[PDB]
Amino acid sequence: AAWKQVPLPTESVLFDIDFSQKDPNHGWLVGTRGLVLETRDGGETWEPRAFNYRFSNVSFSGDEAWVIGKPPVMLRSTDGGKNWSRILLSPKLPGEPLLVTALGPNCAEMVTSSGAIYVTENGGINWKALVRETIDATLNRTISSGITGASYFTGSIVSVSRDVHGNYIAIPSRGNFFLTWVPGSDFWTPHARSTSRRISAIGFIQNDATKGIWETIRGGGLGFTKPNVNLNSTETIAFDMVDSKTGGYGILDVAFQDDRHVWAAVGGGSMYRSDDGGKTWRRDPLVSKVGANLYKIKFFGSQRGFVLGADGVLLKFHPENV
Repeated sequence: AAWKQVPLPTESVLFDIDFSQKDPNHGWLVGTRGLVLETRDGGETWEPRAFNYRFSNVSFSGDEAWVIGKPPVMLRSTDGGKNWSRILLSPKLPGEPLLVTALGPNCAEMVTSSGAIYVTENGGINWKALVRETIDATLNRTISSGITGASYFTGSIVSVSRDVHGNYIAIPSRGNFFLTWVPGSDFWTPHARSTSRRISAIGFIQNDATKGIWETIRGGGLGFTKPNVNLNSTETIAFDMVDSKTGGYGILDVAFQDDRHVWAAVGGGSMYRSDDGGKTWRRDPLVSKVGANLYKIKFFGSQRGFVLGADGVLLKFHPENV
């Protein structure tokens, strides 16, 4: 039994979990309706805590942690969690905070619904922007069959993740294409999708763009790219499509434990598995419960893993059993 559920005292839906670098068993998890829980035994026991909003993510560097939420709210602690400090955000910052990533002492990068990317180096006081050009400024500049032919661009992005070398990947609200940003470039680079249908989710293979990109198509599609893709090249990135075997249910997130073992969360409350890269897929029947929803998978090395779901469902990864 390779996953198994950690019970908790809340009915809120879990959104993110991260662990301190100084004590790798010390970690925090965030959710809806002001949900914040603390761990010091590696995600086996949790106890509620306070600094109420929807908390989107948490991110550690050293012992410094950053949290953001909706409506726009940010907090950090440099104590592992002893004491947290509110951080005011500007109304001319476009969109609302979508992804924070802890970079080091007093350093963090924020990505907003608008696609804007900001770094602070003084613990939240100042935010210097990283991307000169807004996405719709570049979308008004593309000829590669982006949204500018099919749909009009609702100006927000979805499913944004950061690479191990600081590359970003994201998707427009309506899935018509996807977007990437590598450090130093003045704009996101838009890429045409490889499907009939539209894209639902996207990310990097074990958090490294040098191993490729995965995508989830609506109605259960799934594909991966060859390693070493130039995310600045406008020459359409080709995905190799795979038979997810999910039925009509859509994939919600994909996560690699290593090169060969892959896991996926599916709309039916199910959990799918691959042990040959992402090439052939199975549906793990002893971990899938119907009713409870599964939204997100996150590994911390190949021997720590969690799955976050609605109604306070959290599953902890058990390498004994794969």
